[PDB]
Amino acid sequence: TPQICVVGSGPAGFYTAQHLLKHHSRAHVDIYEKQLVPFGLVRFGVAPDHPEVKNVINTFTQTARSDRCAFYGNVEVGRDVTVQELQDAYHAVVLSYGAEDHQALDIPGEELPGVFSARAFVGWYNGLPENRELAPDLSCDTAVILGQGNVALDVARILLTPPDHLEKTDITEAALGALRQSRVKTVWIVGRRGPLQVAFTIKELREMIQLPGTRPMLDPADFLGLQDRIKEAARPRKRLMELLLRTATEKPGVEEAARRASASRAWGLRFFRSPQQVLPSPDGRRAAGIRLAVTRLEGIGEATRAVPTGDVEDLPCGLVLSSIGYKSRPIDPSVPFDPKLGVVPNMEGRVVDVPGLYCSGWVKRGPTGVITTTMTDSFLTGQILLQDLKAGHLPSGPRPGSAFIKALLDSRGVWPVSFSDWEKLDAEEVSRGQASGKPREKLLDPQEMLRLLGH
Ligand SMILES: Cc1cc2nc3c(=O)[nH]c(=O)nc-3n(C[C@H](O)[C@H](O)[C@H](O)COP(=O)(O)OP(=O)(O)OC[C@H]3O[C@@H](n4cnc5c(N)ncnc54)[C@H](O)[C@@H]3O)c2cc1C
Repeated sequence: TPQICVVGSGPAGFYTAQHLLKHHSRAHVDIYEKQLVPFGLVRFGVAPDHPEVKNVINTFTQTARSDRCAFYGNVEVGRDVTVQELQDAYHAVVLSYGAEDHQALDIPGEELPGVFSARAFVGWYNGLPENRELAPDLSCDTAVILGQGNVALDVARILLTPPDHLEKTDITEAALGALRQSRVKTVWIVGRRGPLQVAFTIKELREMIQLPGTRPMLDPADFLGLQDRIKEAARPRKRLMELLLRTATEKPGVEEAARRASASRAWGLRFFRSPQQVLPSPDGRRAAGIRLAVTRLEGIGEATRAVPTGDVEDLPCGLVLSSIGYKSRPIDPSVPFDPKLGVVPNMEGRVVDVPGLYCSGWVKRGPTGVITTTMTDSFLTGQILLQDLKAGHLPSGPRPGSAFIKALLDSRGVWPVSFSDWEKLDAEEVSRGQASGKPREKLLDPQEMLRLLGH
């Protein structure tokens, strides 16, 4: 009876667990999680208006209810239980704890109220306990997001969607309340490179273009000669560039021109601009603008770099959201860590110089992957682990698994949240969504959750 442990209950932990249970008929898998609830960024990252994306929770829930899987929420690995303790208790340990640190802008003015990481703003509207009191001031009329990826689009979309259109989503009642009173009518998504370097994907881009009550603001000048540089582009990429190109350059028909004219909100793309400094309001109490350095591109293809021209532009705004990069956090002394890449050094999932220690997901490969990428990558780790297990490369015979860890946790006063405990909270959240017509009404207060989890 192989004993395997997984650290983190996001997509990487769950898909690694699913692979192990599917391919090994006897292995037992325990999933440890620091939050009181499972699912990671599927719950706290994926937007409320993208419920379809969250459906992977149904297969995760089937794995968690299986006889050979157990969940241990409210257990912070590296604090409540050490990695060495897990290594001593299990035949293999898989680190799947994501990339929790958001990269700071590292620019003057970043401290001004009104400046936030995009992921923290997302955590706020998604009920992540640590961002519950983010209290973003939406009394300004314009928001600026730095970085042209899908997270940027999610924030822009949430800020500009007519609030009534979010009523039947699982967005928090607290954030929806704040959104109804928001004065934000304009959102700029700024990148230091050009149109060909955007990181957004087409579903999300089209959602933005077609968002009811809004109009797109694209400068045709930024797209000069694009059709020409995309003729040898990969299909998906070319399709995305053609959609941008049409939006920027095609004169709309009568009906669309009218719809755009009557739109009270707008969003746009700004290119070749790098964040230099956040400007304060006259009394220094809040952000009043962003000073950007004009850039120009050098290099060819993927090696293109933005270099400063010397010119600067001041763009007025009351909200500045940074949406560019994340790094893993060091978790424990027994685990090697690469501070530059912000990952646990590894070779195809095997942690460098640590027999029996593996990694999957963002902590394995960096934060570039989407859920599907995370899923296949976790299957790669799962294969290497199972082959190592089958080969007799991990400890022989007995390993106590949770029997040993629970004896430690019992003595430390740590009471883990089981999957059945989570089902209790899940049922409560879903029932609370019944009156308001939502999928659920997330509990935000950790203490109230502990009561509702049976603790
Ligand atoms: C804002 C945002 C929006 C996104 N939207 C989409 C989308 O629409 N579609 C899509 O496909 N992908 C989306 N993604 C990408 C998707 O979130 C990632 O691909 C995927 O969640 C990475 O999985 P993971 O398991 O590595 O990490 P995570 O999902 O972060 O999960 C890591 C888990 O480990 C837990 N953990 C951390 N530290 C510890 C510890 N010390 N002990 C125990 N447990 C710990 C965390 O609490 C968490 O539950 C989004 C990401 C972000 C940030």
